[PDB]
Amino acid sequence: MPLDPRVEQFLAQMPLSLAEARQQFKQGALLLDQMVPPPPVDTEDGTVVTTHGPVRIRRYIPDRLRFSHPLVFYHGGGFVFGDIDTHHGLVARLCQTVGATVISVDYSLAPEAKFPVPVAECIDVARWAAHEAPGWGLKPSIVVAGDSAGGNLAAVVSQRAKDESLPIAAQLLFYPALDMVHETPSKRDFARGYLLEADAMQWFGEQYLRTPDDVSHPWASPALSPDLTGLPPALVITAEYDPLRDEGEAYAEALRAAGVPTEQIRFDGMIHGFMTMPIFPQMEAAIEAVARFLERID
Ligand SMILES: COC(=O)c1ccccc1C(=O)OC
Repeated sequence: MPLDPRVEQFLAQMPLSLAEARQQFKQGALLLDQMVPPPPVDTEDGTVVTTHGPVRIRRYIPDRLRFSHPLVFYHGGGFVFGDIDTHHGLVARLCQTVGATVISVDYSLAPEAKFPVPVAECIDVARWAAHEAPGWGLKPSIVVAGDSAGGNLAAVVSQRAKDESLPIAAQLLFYPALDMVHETPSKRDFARGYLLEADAMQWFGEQYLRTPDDVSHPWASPALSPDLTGLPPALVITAEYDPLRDEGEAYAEALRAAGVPTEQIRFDGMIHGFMTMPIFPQMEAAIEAVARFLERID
């Protein structure tokens, strides 16, 4: 299907120390939010005590509460970039459109923290949210969610949830990274020129992983896990022109065949990252998909 016209324009108009690279990523996110301002939303900043230290969070409170579980959201950025501010545009809209309380998580970034530290942190935050939920008037079971590297974390938390005695009602994976071992067709076909590139992915792995062997660890590559039975209901959103497309869709098929209630949606014409790029109407369409999916959980 042709590249979406606005996407095509965005790519055509695209033109460092670690600190500078992080600031650049932050500046781009700011520019997009200036172009398409987020909805106003009540928020509260907090800090959760994890097994690897304090992790800042931001709780988003909907104008009108309509969903009975808290959402715990883990931002993307290759494990190296991003924060609660870079993903505010997405989270504010998830909050208000779903009518859900959302916990956005500022997990520890690489290379300063290495695999599997943020996985541990993300579990600890999920556990905290489950314990708080009754006092917010909610069910203790949580929904985990994330984009890209954040979708990785969400998928891994979900695979660990039973073992960690963590009640999870659903998982929302937005163009996740799931298999660091295998090349897929999309990974070859869209390797360069679609925002998320091959070289960047390599560099992200070099920052996050301890050694090259970690690629086969199931907490890095959750698509490798042989037993997906009994995992939480899954919404897997992919972009057509994304190197990570094929691994995301393959995992959705594997979940489905393992009896996990699964919705798999490819947004045609789109690229990696589109759900934090509000210049594209498909971002809000995908958020509507989330709301529709979550309507069916209870
Ligand atoms: C070396 O750290 C890890 O990879 C790890 C961490 C906790 C539990 C298990 C493991 C493991 O699989 O290898 C020891």
